[PDB]
Amino acid sequence: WVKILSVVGARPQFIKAAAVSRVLRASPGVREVLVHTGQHYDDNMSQVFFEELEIPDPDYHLGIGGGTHGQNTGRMLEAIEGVLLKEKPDWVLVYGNTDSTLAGALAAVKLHIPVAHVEAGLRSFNRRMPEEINRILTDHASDLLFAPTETAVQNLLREGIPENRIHLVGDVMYDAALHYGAKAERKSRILERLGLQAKGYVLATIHRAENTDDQERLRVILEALAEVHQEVPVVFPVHPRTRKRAEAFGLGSYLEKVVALEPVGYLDMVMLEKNARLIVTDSGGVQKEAYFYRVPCVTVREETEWVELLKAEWNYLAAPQNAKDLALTILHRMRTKGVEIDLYGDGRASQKISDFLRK
Amino acid sequence: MWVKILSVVGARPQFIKAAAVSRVLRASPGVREVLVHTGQHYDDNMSQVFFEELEIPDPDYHLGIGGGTHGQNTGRMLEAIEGVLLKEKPDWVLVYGNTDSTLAGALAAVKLHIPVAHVEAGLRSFNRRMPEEINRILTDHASDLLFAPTETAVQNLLREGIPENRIHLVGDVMYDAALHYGAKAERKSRILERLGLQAKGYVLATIHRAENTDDQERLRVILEALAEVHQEVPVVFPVHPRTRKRAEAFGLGSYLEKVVALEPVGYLDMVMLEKNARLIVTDSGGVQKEAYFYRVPCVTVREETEWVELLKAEWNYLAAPQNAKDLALTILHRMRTKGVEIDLYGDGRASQKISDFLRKV
Ligand SMILES: [Cl-]
Ligand code: NA
Repeated sequence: WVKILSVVGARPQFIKAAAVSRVLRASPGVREVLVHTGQHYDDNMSQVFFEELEIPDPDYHLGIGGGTHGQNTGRMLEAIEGVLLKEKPDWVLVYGNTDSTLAGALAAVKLHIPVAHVEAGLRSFNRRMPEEINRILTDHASDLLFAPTETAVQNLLREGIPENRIHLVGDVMYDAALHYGAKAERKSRILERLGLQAKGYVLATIHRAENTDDQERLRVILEALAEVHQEVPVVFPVHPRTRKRAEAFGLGSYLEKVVALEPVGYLDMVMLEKNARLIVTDSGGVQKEAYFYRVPCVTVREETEWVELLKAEWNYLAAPQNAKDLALTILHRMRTKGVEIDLYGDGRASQKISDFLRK
Repeated sequence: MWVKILSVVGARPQFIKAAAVSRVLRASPGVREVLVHTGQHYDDNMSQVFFEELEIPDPDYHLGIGGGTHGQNTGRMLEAIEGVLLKEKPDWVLVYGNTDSTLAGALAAVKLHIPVAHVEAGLRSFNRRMPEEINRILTDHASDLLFAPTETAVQNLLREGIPENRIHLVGDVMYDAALHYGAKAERKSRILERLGLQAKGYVLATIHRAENTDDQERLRVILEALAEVHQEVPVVFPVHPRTRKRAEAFGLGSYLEKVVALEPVGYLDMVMLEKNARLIVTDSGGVQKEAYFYRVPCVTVREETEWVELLKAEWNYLAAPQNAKDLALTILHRMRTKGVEIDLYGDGRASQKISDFLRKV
């Protein structure tokens, strides 16, 4: 009764598509096609990703990437269009806001194949921010806009997109975090290995240039974390670049003052996030995950894209100026929680999307 | 110091718009220009006549792309245009009209953070399945500056959240061009002498579209009507040899005998005939605009036009070809009408206004 073709580029997009698929594959009368724009990866770490996160095997890998925006986008546009002319789907789903997303939407729309944009209406309002142009043009190219927030809805209305193409469904990444959260609790040994209890540690990740490329900020961070560790163990899966910078700056020994690890796989990282007493991070994605698992977050930046998390008191900016102050900030936010309300849907965004598709 | 302004063009109407802008840019200190054509160089006779008569410069680049699907053409043009932008490093990219070339140019530039100005911004049919509608929308939302032809286009842009400070009402550079080529036609074209015609002593017909040329009922209505008009006032009908044979085939060749049926004429000869006609009968959107520019009443043999403003100012009139008697009467009646004396598409100096805005910023 309906053929639904998903275009995905980067890993976040596979995760969103997998969540939607978990609903679509339960729907009798839906045929699904998964088009990956990039290459297959045979490496062990990659195979584990697809397997442990239950990602469907793509029907296509177009192999495109490594070039400029114009080469990657233009080749994807032609190649995706080739697939659409063979598969003739009733719907094309595009996800996130990369060049793959835009290429998928532009390929479909000129063939008059209805396009639905999963994660529509996000705006930085900075036309030069990486994904801002992709966000705007994907949204204006699409037939259905699945917004994660009311702010995104309003963003879309403001640009003259009509209300009847806009549907507030929430963030499928919340759905995915609940699914992987349950699976981690079943499968992950990371807390057993480290000898840690649920709610008995702080998780830290640091990888942004603003922190890792400044000798002074990185010293402040690492010293602050070493001080926090004395009170509550600090688990710090250190990004390899962060490690490299620490070592070059002569800051290596501080990592010996916390539980410093090599990066861990996805399910192990979910297990650490959901069971942390608090998360300290400069990652935008990790800030959202903290909220999804109702774990207080301290963001070691002077700003964040997710102001809604600050307003809801789940997240808290802590610029790394002084090690004592940062440590004390973290220790204090450890005993806070934010507003128990939903910012990004109820974890069932996937069913709401499917409902508008299976019509 | 100076600005490098690179123009992307992909269809003949874009060449005309860019040349009009360029006639101003090249007289203005502090500008270097680069012209990129997405398609091929041609050496047939009619193409050479296009470039020579309409004063179109040979592009600095011909990307040689065309003839494929939307995805093929657009995707290849996007990569190929970007290549040129990385070499030329312009300060501004200008894109024109609303074709796949336009969009490819805008998208190539915007991801390099090269300012884009869209000439002919804000047009909307409000039907996202009309040919160029997605192109219009996406080009508009990709652009840094929007050069709107009408107040309507300005409102369309504001209604999609584009702020007033990026929208400039300049008019339609096609009007500038029509005045340029009109003056040139009056200096150079001898077509009226050649035909023994007097200015305002004839009707011009041009029938281009398949909905008409390929349906024997509609084509008969048109040619039967014209042959009727011809008994009161000469009808000049430059007919493509295709459309001529299509008419011979449907059995209508005696009608082409009655009127002054011609082989295709050159561009300036057509301009000369248009501007000096008592009335123009056409199914071409472009000709409908030229009729208005030259203040010649127009009758459009279709059930619709996009250019509704011409209908509402009474310069144009829809007469779908269902009834030869009534079509002939409509022509005879409308050839003694005029529209409302109003400028719909600017003052004929849209090019100067674009140039002034670009050179300022
Ligand atoms: Cl993504
Ligand atoms: Na609640």
